Amino acid sequence: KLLKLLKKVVGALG
Repeated sequence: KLLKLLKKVVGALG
C-alpha cells in the first residue's frame, strides 16, 4: 500500500 509519503514525513522528522 502507498506509504511513500509516510517515508518522506519520517525523513522530515529525522
